[PDB]
Amino acid sequence: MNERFTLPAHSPALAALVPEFLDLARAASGERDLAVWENLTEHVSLDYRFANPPVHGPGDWDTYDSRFVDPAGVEIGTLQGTGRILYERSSDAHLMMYYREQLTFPDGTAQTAGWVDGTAILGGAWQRFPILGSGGRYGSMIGLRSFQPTPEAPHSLYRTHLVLREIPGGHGLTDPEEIDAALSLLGAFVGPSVNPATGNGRLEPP
Amino acid sequence: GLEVLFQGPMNERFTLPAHSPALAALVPEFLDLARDLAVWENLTEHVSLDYRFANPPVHGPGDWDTYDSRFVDPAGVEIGTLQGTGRILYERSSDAHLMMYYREQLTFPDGTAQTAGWVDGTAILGGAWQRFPILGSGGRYGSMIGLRSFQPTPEAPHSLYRTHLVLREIPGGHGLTDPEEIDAALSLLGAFVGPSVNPATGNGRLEPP
Ligand SMILES: [Br-]
Ligand SMILES: [Br-]
Ligand SMILES: [Br-]
Ligand SMILES: [Br-]
Repeated sequence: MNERFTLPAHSPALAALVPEFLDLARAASGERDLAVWENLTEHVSLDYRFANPPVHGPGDWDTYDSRFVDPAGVEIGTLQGTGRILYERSSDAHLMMYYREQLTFPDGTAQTAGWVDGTAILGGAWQRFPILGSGGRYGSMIGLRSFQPTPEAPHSLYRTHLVLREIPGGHGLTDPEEIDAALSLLGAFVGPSVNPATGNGRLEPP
Repeated sequence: GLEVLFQGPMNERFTLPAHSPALAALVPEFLDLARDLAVWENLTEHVSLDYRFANPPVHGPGDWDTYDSRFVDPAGVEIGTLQGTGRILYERSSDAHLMMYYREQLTFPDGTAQTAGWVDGTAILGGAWQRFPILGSGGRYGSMIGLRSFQPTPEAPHSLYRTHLVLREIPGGHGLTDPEEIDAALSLLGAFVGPSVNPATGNGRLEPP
């Protein structure tokens, strides 16, 4: 309806996520089911593949398994992830990587995706991915995964938070295209710029 | 505190940028556009494409372009112009489609606007509609958001597009000035209209396809 302004049927379901996500930022300081796992130690086992070694660059990819351990030493959950180094930004040649992760808790599942700036994370910045719950008590939830690689061991130990909270009637997304759209919508708030304007009005490979 | 929505270490577990509420404000507005309002339906978009390859003959990552467009209404009046640029960046893991990122600057007699967003190169081929969010940048359009929708014409898919432009004022405006906020806004609205940047492959391995 309206060739002029055709938005997909799922648009209201995506839009509903945005006030919930901002409300989570204010409620995540202290009704709904709220899962907060603060100050986790994330033990990562990383398997990196090089396209054209010994240089990190486009075509590199990795898989990883994470165990999430709370300060009391208890495993609260696991994660399986995969990332691909995709391109260098036209503006400053930063390596842009995309990740997809599957989280497993004792009583359910959730997933993330998002962009990482290669330069930023080597400097010790926080990385943040939006979470959509996919099963168990998490299925009706949205949230945020925040990790910082420890300066001691930046590829094996991370400091990590996981925050998820129920939204009324749930996010209602099951189709992988809607889920991906939801993860991009929320990722806009927390993710790096994919390709800033260069100034010369040209997106040249650097 | 200056960069974040709620300052202090108690908010390290859920840190959003300070501009998050302005970004959120755009979503209801964007959804409302369907139903000061500038509309241009059934424009003929005359496109002068300048297309480069990196490993001809094959279409792949490193291919890029610049294009100049003229927007001509049905009566034959030039109502504005556009300068665009695009890059083929990678092949999706799932189905190997060529993912491209574009950035465009729109010039009208009475102001300016900008777009950015993803294109599935392997879907423009099928003559599907392409949609980019618009943010006003100056003059009449400075306070507006909108949508650019174009389809290459069958008889001339390299040089003539059928094009719609909708821009509408938000009261007090969108209140984005800095490239970081502009890019995030284009990315937030782009989630509704752009292609999936890398669908889950099923085998849990974003391996190069
Ligand atoms: Br390490
Ligand atoms: Br540019
Ligand atoms: Br405190
Ligand atoms: Br995957």
